[PDB]
Order: sequence, then C-alpha cells, then structure tokens
Amino acid sequence: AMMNQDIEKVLISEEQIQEKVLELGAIIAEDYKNTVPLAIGVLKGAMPFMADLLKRTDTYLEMDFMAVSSYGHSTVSTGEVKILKDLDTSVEGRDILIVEDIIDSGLTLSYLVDLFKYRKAKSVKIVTLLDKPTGRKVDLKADYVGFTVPHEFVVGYGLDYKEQYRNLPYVGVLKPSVYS
Amino acid sequence: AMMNQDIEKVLISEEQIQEKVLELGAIIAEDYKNTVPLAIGVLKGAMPFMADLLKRTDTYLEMDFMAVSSYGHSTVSTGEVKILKDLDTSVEGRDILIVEDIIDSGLTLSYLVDLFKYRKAKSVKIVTLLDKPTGRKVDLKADYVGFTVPHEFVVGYGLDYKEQYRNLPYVGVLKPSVYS
Amino acid sequence: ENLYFQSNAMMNQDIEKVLISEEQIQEKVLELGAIIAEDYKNTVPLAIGVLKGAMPFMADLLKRTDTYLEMDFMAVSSYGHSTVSTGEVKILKDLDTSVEGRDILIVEDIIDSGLTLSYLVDLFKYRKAKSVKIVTLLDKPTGRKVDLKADYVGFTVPHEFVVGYGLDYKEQYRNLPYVGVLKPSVYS
Amino acid sequence: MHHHHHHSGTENLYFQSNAMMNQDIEKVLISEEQIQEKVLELGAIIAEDYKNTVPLAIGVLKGAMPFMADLLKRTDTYLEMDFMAVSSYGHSTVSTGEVKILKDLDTSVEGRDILIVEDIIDSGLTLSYLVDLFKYRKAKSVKIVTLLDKPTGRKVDLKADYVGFTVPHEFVVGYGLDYKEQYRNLPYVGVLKPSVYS
Ligand SMILES: OC[C@H]1O[C@@](CO)(O[C@@H]2O[C@H](CO)[C@@H](O)[C@H](O)[C@H]2O)[C@@H](O)[C@@H]1O
Ligand SMILES: OC[C@H]1O[C@@](CO)(O[C@@H]2O[C@H](CO)[C@@H](O)[C@H](O)[C@H]2O)[C@@H](O)[C@@H]1O
Ligand SMILES: OC[C@H]1O[C@@](CO)(O[C@H]2O[C@H](CO)[C@@H](O)[C@H](O)[C@H]2O)[C@@H](O)[C@@H]1O
Repeated sequence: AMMNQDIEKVLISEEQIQEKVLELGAIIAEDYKNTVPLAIGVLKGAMPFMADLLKRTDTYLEMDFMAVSSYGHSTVSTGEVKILKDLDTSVEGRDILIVEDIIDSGLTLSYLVDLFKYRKAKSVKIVTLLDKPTGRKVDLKADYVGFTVPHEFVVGYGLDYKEQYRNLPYVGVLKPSVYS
Repeated sequence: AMMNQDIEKVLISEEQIQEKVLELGAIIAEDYKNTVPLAIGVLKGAMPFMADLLKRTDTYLEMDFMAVSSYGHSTVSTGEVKILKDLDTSVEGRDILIVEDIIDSGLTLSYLVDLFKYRKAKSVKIVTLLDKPTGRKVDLKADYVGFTVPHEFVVGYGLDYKEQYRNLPYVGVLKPSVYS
Repeated sequence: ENLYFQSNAMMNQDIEKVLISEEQIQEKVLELGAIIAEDYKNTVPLAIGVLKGAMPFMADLLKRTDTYLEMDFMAVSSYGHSTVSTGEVKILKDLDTSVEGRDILIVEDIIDSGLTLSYLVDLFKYRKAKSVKIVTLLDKPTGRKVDLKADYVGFTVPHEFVVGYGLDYKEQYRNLPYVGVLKPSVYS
Repeated sequence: MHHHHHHSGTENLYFQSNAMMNQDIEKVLISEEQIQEKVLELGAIIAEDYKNTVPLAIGVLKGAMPFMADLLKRTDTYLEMDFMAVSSYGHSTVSTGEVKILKDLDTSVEGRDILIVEDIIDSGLTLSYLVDLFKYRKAKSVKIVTLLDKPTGRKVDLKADYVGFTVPHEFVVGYGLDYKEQYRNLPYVGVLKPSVYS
C-alpha cells in the first residue's frame, strides 16, 4: 500500500530534520565564510541531506560526488574501497567537507578522509546527519552531527532497505515483517 | 561579500520552487503508484531538485545516478557522452524516470533516453525543473516540467556558474560583472 | 592473515597439455594482422579490447597490423541477472573517445555465450559507429546464447578449463605464452 | 583519403589513402628484436625476484599495454594482472602528479606485492602519485618496471626498479607510445620525423 504502512515508528520527524539542517547550515556557512570549500557526498545515501544542508549554507562552495564499491574483505578491515567515480576536480590545497547520511563503523569514511589527506587537502571535515558512535571500528569523529542514534537500523532521508525508502522525508524504523 | 550580492534578480523564488515540487511529486506518486520506478539523476545539477522532488513523491522508488563527461564534437552534435559512472542496477524491464535540472539542447539527455531504450527499459520518462524548448537541437519533450524559462543563463538550485552557486535555494540571474 | 606456498611449483606442472603453442598463436596472429591491415586500408579504426583477457592477444595482433589505428579499452561488470539473459553489463570504464563515425574493431580473447559482446556491438551501433567488427583469438561457438559470428577468428575451441594467453583460472595463468588445458587435480 | 575525429576538446585527423606509418619514422631507435631480448631477460629476473609471492602486476592504460603483454608472457611465475585508467585534472596534474581515477583496481591493494608496468617514465609525477597511493592503501611492496626511462627528466624523486632502455633526446613513438593517438601499434620504438610533429 503506502510506505507509512511499513514504518513502525518515526524516530526523527521531517520538522526536526528541517530545523537541524537550518542550524547546521548556518554553522557551516560561518566556519567556511572566506574559503570556498569542496562539499563532497558519497553516493547514494548522502544525497537528500546534502541537498537540503547545502541549500541552507549561505556561502560560496563547490559540490562534488564520489561513488565507491566494496572489495569485500579489505573494505571490512581497513575501509579500502574501489573508486567508481572520483572527484571532478583536484583535492590538493582544497578545504574538503564530506557530507554523510550516517557514520557507523566509520571504516570507509576514514579511508576516504585519509585518501584526501594523502591527496594534500588543506583540511578535511565531516558533517553527518546521523551518528552511531557505539559502532566505531576506528576512531573517527564527525565535526558536525545532526542526531546521535543508538543503532543503524533505520530508513528514510537517504537511508534504504533493499534500495527503497530513501525518499521518505523523515527517519523511521521499519516494521519487523518488512525485513524478516 | 555574499552570494545574493551577485544576483541581479530572483526569477523563481524558493517558495515557488517548494510549491512546484510539492505538486510535481504528488503527480509522479500517482502515475507510478503500481510499480517501483528507478529514478535517475545526472550529476551534478539535478541533485537538489531530485532530493526535494523525491521527498515529496510518496511512492515506492529506487534512486540511482549517472555521471558523464564530454567527448568534444560528438557531444555537441549527437549528445554522445562518456559514461563515468553507470547505473548500479540493470535497466532491462524497468520503468525509468530521469530527473533533470534543465533541458536546453536536449542532445545529451536524448542520447541517455535512447540508451535506456537500447537497454530495454520498460518505459522512460523525464521530469525537469526548468525547460528551455526554444533551445532544442533534437525533438525531446519532458513529461513533467516545473518552469519554462528563456535562456539557460541562470544559477541556483543545482545550476552553476564555474561550479559555484548550485546551493542557492532559488533560481536567479547573475549580475553581468560576475561573468564579465 | 594470508600465507602463500608455491615452493618450487611452476605453472607448466599444472598443465595437462598445450593446446595452442606459442608458435601456433604467433603464425595465426601474423596472418590475422595482414588480413586486417588490408581490410582497414582505407580507414583508421578504433581497436578496442575488453579488459582483462583480451590484452595479450590485442598487443600481439596490433603489432602485426601495419596500418594507422587507435587503441582503446573498456571495462565492464556483471549486473547478475540481465547479464546472464540479455548481456547487459555495467560500464566501469567507457572509451576515451567517441564512437560516432568510427570503424570499431573489438578485439577479444574468447567468445563463448557471446551475450556481453552482443550487447557491446549493438551499443556501438547505437552510438553511430560507421562499422563494428570482431576479432577473437578463440571461438567456442557451441557455447552460444545469442547469434553472434566473429568477423575474424583464430582457433575453434571446445574445451573446458583452458587457460593462458589472457585466459585465467581464478585470476592466475593469464601470463602463459600459450593456451593450455589444466590438470583436473588443479581445479579438482 | 580518409578522416575521423577523436577526443580531445576535439581533433580532426585526415589521412591519404596510401600513407604508411613506417615512412613517418626517421629511424628505428630500439628494434623489435632488441625488445624481445630485453623482455626475456627482465622477465627471468622478475620471476626470480617474485618467486615467494603472487604479485599483482598493474598496467596504466593505454601506453603500457604492449610491453606489459610481452614482459609478462616471459615472466614464468604465478601472478595476477590488473589495470588502471586515469585522467588529468589540467594544469594541477602537470605540477603535482594528482590525477582522476577513471578505473580503479578490480581487487584490493592491502597486503599485496604490486608491480607497476609502464611504457615510459619522464617527469615521474603521475607515477609517483600512484606509487604512494598504493602505499597509502597498505601495499606490502610497490616496484616499477618500465620499458623506457628518461631519468634526467624527473620532477620528483622516483627510481624505477627495472628499466629496459634509457632514452636520449629523441621524440619516440611505437610499442604503446603515441603521437596524437597514432603509432602505438608499431612493433618497435621509432624516432618520429620532425615534420610529423613540427
Ligand atoms: O573471466 C574469467 C573467469 O572465467 C571463468 C568463469 O568462472 O571460467 C573461465 O573463463 C576464463 C576466461 O578468462 C577462461 O580462462 C577459462 O577457459 C574458464 O575456466 C573463471 O574460471 C575465470 O575466473
Ligand atoms: O599526441 C602526441 C602527444 O602524446 C604524448 C602523450 O600521449 O606522448 C608521449 O610523451 C612523450 C614526449 O613527447 C612521447 O615521446 C611519447 O609518445 C609519449 O610518452 C605527448 O608527449 C605527445 O606530444
Ligand atoms: O640486471 C639487469 C637489468 O638491469 C637493467 C635495468 O633494470 O639494466 C641495467 O643493468 C644493465 C646490465 O646488467 C645495464 O646494461 C643497464 O644500462 C642498466 O640500466 C635492465 O635493462 C636489465 O635487464
């Protein structure tokens, strides 16, 4: 029927997300006021948050995107992933802001962060809509965080279950029958 | 020292874009009620509109993205472009909805539509925020359109000038001094 | 984590027999190069190899093709369902130049089901190639899952578990200078 | 006559019907027979050096393909092949080596012995970027084999572990090396006539 028919509970409402994005955007705009950073999202989950975040960030910036895929074993050990789409511009000397939907193990993100430092970024910071710090497999701290969630079992606003639900305007938890 | 100071005039306000996105999403949700389409955005310019449109599209769908680059002359004459990032899933038998920020010549978008048909898509439809039909170099009509514009000399809500301004939450016209 | 034991093992010990020797491959490559050079007298084709298996053959063939031409490469990967039925694959690396108006020569190590290659040929036709032809070192036409005849063929094979000269078994043996059949013990 | 265009950002190429490559070459610098003898030697050295491990031998497209094919077929040891493709980010690639990855390795680098196979090294900037990318990815070791070397042309410190031939002041094409995408398919390394390139 309707997608709400699959949602057990709304954890973060659209109104709550909108207020947070407004707040974070104002903070990021002030922190990068005299340097046009490169704001980068990792496909696909970061897309909705990145779009609304940046639209509330009143400062000059450039957008870009990466796509990556798992190598399997090395990905779940060091976070190394295969670059499917690299950035359209060089990193050297740039201030990089990685926009993410959620950080859990933090392995792939940590790999990307240190890749950008290898590429001589002037700086690298991270903004994430959701953080689950109890999931860390590496010490990786986001610089800007929307909400801290006790678990990563949620859908909406970029987050998927079998590639669906990313288009929900809120963050929720699925009913058990959907996945089991 | 800030962006709005580079804008001569707002052509479509943020409020007009939100109302339009709301309307378009309700139409698209109805049209695709039965089957879960694959909604595709071509990076980078389609991202903000795609995020906000799909958030307002209350139906089951899958999101995906493509990245392409110019080959030079064939791109300008046939629309043929290099695929830098192909879809994550196969096209055969799927209903495809391409989400675009603006259609002008329509050459590349047409190359992509007919590629998806070569790949045996069940159907291919297009939703664009902006359309400039006077600019066409191929017969390509969008199925869903936000606003009809004159000229592609506009920035904001995905549209850039030298990679900047895409993060404005409205569509505007730059002051002549910005681009000389 | 990973420990490797090769001891004094040599690849030839894994080979039951040499099916197509280096000498045989080189004589056929020389003939094919002369025929292609004559056929493409009037054009400069875009010769494309699909990574990884086509590489050794493509290098030797083109070195024996005395005519102007350009080289390019593609990389693709399976979608897991439409790949087995339609040949549709994900493009991981597209060509570095446009196909429009070019005479395309696809260089392959082996054609078996032919599904992916059939997909690529008609993609290049959609992209307005002036012509598309295929040269394959080996052909296993009994494996076909679609109607696809290569324009130039080195050898007909039927065998299972063939390796060498770009053909692999679990990513090994591509660097052999001949085409061999593996001992059954190697793959049990 | 015949013509075509290629990228880039476009060039138009016009050929007379009886134009032949060889006549574009002033002299053969390194003959096919010299190359065969060198690959045989290097292949044997490489097989001995990598007797204890299954290396990942990686070619950077497009130029490295012919040498890589011939060298590896003379390298009688267990190994895996892979390929990368890269693009320039413009003037910044020219000064730092940083390039856009268009095709990454099909397998992970962590813990692997990587052997990069190149056609020529001159400034060394891009290769150096790739070597240290693999070290960032925790390669067990990274070594380089190049057919041709111009070591006084370096803009970064990078010594190739294995080198076929050192090239002097000559504009070379063939055996993977191009001029405007032509000549890669010559079975030798030739000195291109000044008239061809100005
Ligand atoms: O594509 C390589 C892949 O192919 C497999 C399929 O699982 O079988 C063989 O195809 C090889 C093509 O390189 C060829 O070398 C052999 O003749 C087949 O065994 C697999 O073995 C290999 O990894
Ligand atoms: O198209 C001519 C153009 O191609 C380049 C880059 O592919 O060739 C190489 O650089 C060397 C220096 O000229 C050249 O000798 C070899 O063919 C390639 O390494 C570029 O240099 C040349 O102008
Ligand atoms: O060890 C032989 C091996 O070394 C190379 C460079 O990798 O050549 C070097 O050694 C040669 C003599 O052994 C010298 O003639 C040459 O000038 C020097 O660079 C390879 O060419 C050779 O196969």
